[PDB]
Amino acid sequence: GASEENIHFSSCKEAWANGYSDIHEGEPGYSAKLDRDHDGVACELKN
Ligand SMILES: [Ca+2]
Repeated sequence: GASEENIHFSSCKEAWANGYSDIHEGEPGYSAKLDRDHDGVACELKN
């Protein structure tokens, strides 16, 4: 179970290198701490 555990990425560039894209609520990086525009998605890859 991939629960959130105080995860902190320096940038979405490092998140994408681990396959972390289209992050939803309750996943690591959904917060304003990752998504500069805080639009309720993180490291989005929807074309
Ligand atoms: Ca965004």
